[PDB]
Amino acid sequence: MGADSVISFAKTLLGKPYVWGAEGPNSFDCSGFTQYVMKKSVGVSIPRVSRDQSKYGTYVNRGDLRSGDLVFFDTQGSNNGSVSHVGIYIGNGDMIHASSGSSKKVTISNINSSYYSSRYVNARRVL
Repeated sequence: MGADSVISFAKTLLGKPYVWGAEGPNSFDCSGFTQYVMKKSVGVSIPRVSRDQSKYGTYVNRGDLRSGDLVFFDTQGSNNGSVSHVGIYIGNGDMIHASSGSSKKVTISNINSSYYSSRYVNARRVL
């Protein structure tokens, strides 16, 4: 019911625009979205950037994801494997996130889709 608060608050922000460096209340980047949602719903403080949120809280295996877990991804091509994206797991593979893809807004995407699945890094439980 921590998780129910996180997810229902996050859904009120659906359609809000992506702006790099923003952390609410009107615009967001992917880690600014997760920070703002966690702080405003249930008063949980997480790190500002995706790579630091990826090192915070309880490690979760991808098969054990629960509503409210943070899910982390890298960037497609030649890289470090460095975490560059984060979403809030909802269930059925779905996450809510501030997508810098084509939609450039808070939206819902599936971590099992061809695009996200290969970029999946790790997950963290902060509730």
